Amino acid sequence: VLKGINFDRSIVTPENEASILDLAMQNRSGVLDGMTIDILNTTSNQLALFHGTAVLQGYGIEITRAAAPDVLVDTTGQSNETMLLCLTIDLNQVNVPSGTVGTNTYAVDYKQIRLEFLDVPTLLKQYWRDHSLHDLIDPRRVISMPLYWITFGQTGTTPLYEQIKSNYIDGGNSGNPAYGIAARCENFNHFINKVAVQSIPINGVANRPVSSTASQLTNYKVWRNPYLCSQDPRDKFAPDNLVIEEDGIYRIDISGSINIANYTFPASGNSWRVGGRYFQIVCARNSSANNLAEFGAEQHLPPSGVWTRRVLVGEYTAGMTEQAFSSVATISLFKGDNFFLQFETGTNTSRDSAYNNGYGTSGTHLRNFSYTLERVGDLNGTAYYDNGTF
Amino acid sequence: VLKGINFDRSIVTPENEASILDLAMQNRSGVLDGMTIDILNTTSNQLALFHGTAVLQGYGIEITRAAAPDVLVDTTGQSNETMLLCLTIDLNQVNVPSGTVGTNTYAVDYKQIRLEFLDVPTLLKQYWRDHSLHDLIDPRRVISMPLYWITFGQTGTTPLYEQIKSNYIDGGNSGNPAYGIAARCENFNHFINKVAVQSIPINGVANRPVSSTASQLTNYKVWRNPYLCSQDPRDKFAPDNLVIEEDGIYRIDISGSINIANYTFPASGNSWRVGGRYFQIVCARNSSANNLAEFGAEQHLPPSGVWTRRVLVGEYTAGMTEQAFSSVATISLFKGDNFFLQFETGTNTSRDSAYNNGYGTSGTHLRNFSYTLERVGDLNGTAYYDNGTF
Amino acid sequence: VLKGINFDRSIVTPENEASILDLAMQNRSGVLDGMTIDILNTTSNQLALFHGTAVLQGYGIEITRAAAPDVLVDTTGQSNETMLLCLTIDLNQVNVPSGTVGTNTYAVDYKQIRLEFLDVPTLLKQYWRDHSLHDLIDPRRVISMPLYWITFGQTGTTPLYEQIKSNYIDGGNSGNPAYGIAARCENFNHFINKVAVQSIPINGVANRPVSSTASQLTNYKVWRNPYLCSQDPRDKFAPDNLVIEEDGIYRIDISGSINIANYTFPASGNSWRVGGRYFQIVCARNSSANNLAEFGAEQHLPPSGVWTRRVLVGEYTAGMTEQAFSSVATISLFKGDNFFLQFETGTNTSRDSAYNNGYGTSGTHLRNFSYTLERVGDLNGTAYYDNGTF
Ligand SMILES: CC(=O)N[C@@H]1[C@@H](O)[C@H](O)[C@@H](CO)O[C@@H]1O
Ligand SMILES: CC(=O)N[C@@H]1[C@@H](O)[C@H](O)[C@@H](CO)O[C@@H]1O
Ligand SMILES: CC(=O)N[C@@H]1[C@@H](O)[C@H](O)[C@@H](CO)O[C@@H]1O
Ligand SMILES: CC(=O)N[C@@H]1[C@@H](O)[C@H](O)[C@@H](CO)O[C@H]1O
Ligand SMILES: CC(=O)N[C@@H]1[C@@H](O)[C@H](O)[C@@H](CO)O[C@H]1O
Ligand SMILES: CC(=O)N[C@@H]1[C@@H](O)[C@H](O)[C@@H](CO)O[C@H]1O
Ligand SMILES: [Zn+2]
Ligand SMILES: [Zn+2]
Ligand SMILES: [Zn+2]
Ligand SMILES: [Zn+2]
Ligand SMILES: [Zn+2]
Ligand SMILES: [Zn+2]
Ligand SMILES: [Zn+2]
Repeated sequence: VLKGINFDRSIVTPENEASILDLAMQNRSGVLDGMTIDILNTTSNQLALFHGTAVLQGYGIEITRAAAPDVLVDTTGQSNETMLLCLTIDLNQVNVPSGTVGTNTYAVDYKQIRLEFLDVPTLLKQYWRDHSLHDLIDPRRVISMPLYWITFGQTGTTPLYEQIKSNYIDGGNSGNPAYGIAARCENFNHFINKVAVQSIPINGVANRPVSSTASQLTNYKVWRNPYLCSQDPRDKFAPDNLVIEEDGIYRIDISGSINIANYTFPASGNSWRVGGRYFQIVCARNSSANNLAEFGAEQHLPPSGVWTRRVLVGEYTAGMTEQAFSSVATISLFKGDNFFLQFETGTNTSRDSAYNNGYGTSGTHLRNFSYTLERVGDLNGTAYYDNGTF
Repeated sequence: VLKGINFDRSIVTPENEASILDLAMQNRSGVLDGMTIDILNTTSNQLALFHGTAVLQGYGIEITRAAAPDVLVDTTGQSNETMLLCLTIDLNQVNVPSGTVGTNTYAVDYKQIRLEFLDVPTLLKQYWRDHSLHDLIDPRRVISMPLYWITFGQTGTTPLYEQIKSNYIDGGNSGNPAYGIAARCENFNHFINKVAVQSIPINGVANRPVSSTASQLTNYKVWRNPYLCSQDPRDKFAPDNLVIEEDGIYRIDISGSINIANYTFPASGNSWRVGGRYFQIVCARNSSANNLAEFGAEQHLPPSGVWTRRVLVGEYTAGMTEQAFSSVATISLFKGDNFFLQFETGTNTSRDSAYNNGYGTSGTHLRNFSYTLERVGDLNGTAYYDNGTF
Repeated sequence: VLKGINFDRSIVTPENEASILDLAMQNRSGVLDGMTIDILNTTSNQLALFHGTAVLQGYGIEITRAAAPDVLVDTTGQSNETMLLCLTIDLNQVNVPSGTVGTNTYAVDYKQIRLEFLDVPTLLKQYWRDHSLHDLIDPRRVISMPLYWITFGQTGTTPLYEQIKSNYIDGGNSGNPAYGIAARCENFNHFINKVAVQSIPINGVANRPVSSTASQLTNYKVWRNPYLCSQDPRDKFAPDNLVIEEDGIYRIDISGSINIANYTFPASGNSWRVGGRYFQIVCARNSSANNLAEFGAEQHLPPSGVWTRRVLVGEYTAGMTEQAFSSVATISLFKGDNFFLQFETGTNTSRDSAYNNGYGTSGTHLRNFSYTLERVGDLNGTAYYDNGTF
């Protein structure tokens, strides 16, 4: 029959308002405030956390403050292991109320909520990002959110910790928690290597032209939303590749210029004309490597016929010292994918190459280059096949 | 007086939490999951639907599963007619509770909710997209959401069906249901016809240059959000025009290049100089044709002085074989409008035309062309006059 | 201990569902409908307002309609003063219920809600944009929203009024109230002054080339979201500068062309070659002037090392009459900042300048220029340092 949830005679239940809050959170779970480690109250038998608020699949969880320590987690028996400190909801448990709403003594022992240590495979099997209490096909009764990597040493020592920032709704994303900017950078200058195909380093280090003969590796300002993307964990690809953490339709914006651009000089033999040199800037996705996503999670497989390379800018050098470009595209990206940008040109400097024979500031380079990568759409349901291949 | 809705002494009512959920849905109604046709349980007297959840102006509606058929709709008396299967809320009806919250026997016969067949004019007069239960000026008591076009044949046959995808929040738009991408495509190549003004086909078929003498009509990947736009229903305009289904401020992104671009060759007579040829890429809106929107709904009239054409790219060919371009603009668009892109240049190939005299790959063409159209703002209230004219 | 807010045994309270609605409003407070001044029912002793709905930090407030006047505010004692008409929540007050939910006589005198006159410093000390009832560090019990500037004259006269549009969620922003477009314009043409550095007027008046010898100040269509930005209040900077009203990561899109672009003519002395002229289009932020934000509010100080200028387009003129450009960047902006766009080139017209020696349509100018400024991210928490410097 046709059931009303929110109507005059309806009883509005707890799964109901939690389903509403989840919708209001754009189906994102995470710590809204606090819940960071309290090292001062952390011993070799206990792990302390500060007060705060989290939302886990629409269920509001609070660590209350008083007097500190705001909360204590038992670390007895944990040694020489890397574990995940998790906030878990277990709907098989019973919340025990006591006292009364008549006197001012009503309290609940929320046994459905736990702060616990899990290993990586156990967390993954019940991770909120892959499984749901509200799921249609495979509904779960137990769901977790990892807060910290906790590395326990020998018996009698305090452990080492690393915050799981993808699970904290810290800042930059309030209002649109599941979307917004994935990555962005300030303008940078990057020397073009004398090769046909090369990646443009988008992870905060560029090969900056500094003199007429030299370039040097130089940091530039970059930001990444850890919920959406991360720098590649393999050092070979760390300067260039992002790992996508969340499926979706993403917008890629690029702008900059090609400085000291090569071209065939106008001479009597070519009827005093500039001989343009072809170049292209491409964005690329690659999913050949599995388990690149956070916790080594299984990648989300793309639909059959998915794109791998897309031309953002494709043209010839125009005979000017510096030529600007700009491009905006929407592209599908999948959890576990690598994403990168490439500069492509010919290798014959006297015939087809956009680059010259110089080095540093005397050599062809990208100048004032910047990008923004933003999540603008999801790939749930039918969108996976209809929108996911490009 | 000043009334509190959510305060300590307030009674939080059913219209209240439904007004809250509607706000949380960005004022969009639609099926959240399931509610698709069940052909196996569909006869000549009954129409079956699978279980699911919908939100209609903040009211949560559920079709419950058990044992199937999840729900049955009486089709007796319906023959040789095209009807709309609708989910309707009727606040004039009474929801009948039975049993008690003390025993575990509390139930409700939700007479305020109906699954019914309506003709197009009846649905339009009570369509959620144009009328509201929460409306300020004209509050309604009955509101509907169309789910399927149902075409009944002769008495004794099962009917034909077509899903109304604009009313299903399927995928791509979760989190931002009333906004996001309206249309997008992968890069395509399109031959420039030897005319002053022509539309660029944005609907999935381009005239692709394939040889030195020929081009051929070729499909390219395209996606449209049916809630925001649709391909023009008239075959004359189907390759080029979109029909806007929702008022708003939209962002249009375009990028690509003009390949085999024409220019006056540098000769002794012109002092060995390239004679550039002017071209422009424009986006256009046209509202002369009424009833192009879904169901033949009345178009939303634009404010006095509304734009019709906007230059995205306006420049000269630079003497290169291929020249890239990019542009981003925000534009106002109205339900019922046609939206299209045009390429504009002179017609004299030896004087003012950006195109040459060649055909296929030897002729001037758009290369690596793509676009994204996205809804970024609404046109409610004062914005209609202040933001709606451009 | 671990407390559940939304669980089976939880009591869902009034601060709770107000915290939920605030989250659903993207932490924006404002009038959702009505609440505009009623001049017909306004005397020298009373100020009338029409019915409507507002949300103040998740608390729903309603002015009920009946018979009008929908509400009356006592103006006795107010004279020769500019005041702010404010809607205030005071949690120190007691809401007085009467009657019963058994009979149909339950009513509340909401003493926690006031419509009052405050001076600018008092409103600022309890303004919802800077302080919160739900605040972590400094929780408040009293919070206000300014609705109108009210200027009272001599005793016996009706006052003058000006709506505070930043506090009305009127239109353009429903669905994403705290984000969306900040400013946008239609295409305009603007004469380039014969100077090294100049601002591009983004506030609705351009110096339009009209003849071969003259340009004239001409209005063009522009829109600003008053919640996000405003035209500079100082006349010296009014044609060019925006004042940012809300911290965040903003997206700036620009497009247009440089028409009648200057270049060194190809002659036998330069081997029949175009001598390109460097130019750049930059966006800029400046926070040297305090109190530019609405009500003269204190500016939000940017993190150490914040950017001030960013190149959007940097290249040489290519020897064409008209050359197009486009650029998209994300930038951090702070409440109280000035934001503007600049055109930068050399001043020697025979050597390094992108501009020529002509005037009006015979002189170098921006053609088909437009922009969109959009709020795309916040700068709360860690994002302030990680994302706020660029
Ligand atoms: C299995 C493996 O290491 N594959 C890598 C892939 O991860 C990476 O994205 C790509 C970059 O060009 O190179 C290889 O394909
Ligand atoms: C009444 C009618 O058919 N008008 C059409 C309009 O629908 C369409 O948008 C336009 C395309 O250029 O051509 C005409 O104006
Ligand atoms: C204190 C003062 O008036 N400073 C102004 C600043 O407000 C403005 O943004 C800038 C524009 O270039 O000029 C000055 O710096
Ligand atoms: C041919 C090519 O693209 N080579 C890239 C190189 O530019 C990049 O620096 C390196 C690390 O990402 O990976 C290679 O695959
Ligand atoms: C002069 C002009 O713009 N002609 C267009 C044509 O390019 C387009 O293919 C056709 C169908 O959309 O409609 C015409 O109006
Ligand atoms: C050198 C420079 O940038 N001058 C600008 C000028 O172009 C602008 O018209 C005026 C008002 O905004 O402010 C000046 O600072
Ligand atoms: Zn649910
Ligand atoms: Zn996953
Ligand atoms: Zn956006
Ligand atoms: Zn309502
Ligand atoms: Zn309509
Ligand atoms: Zn709160
Ligand atoms: Zn402030």
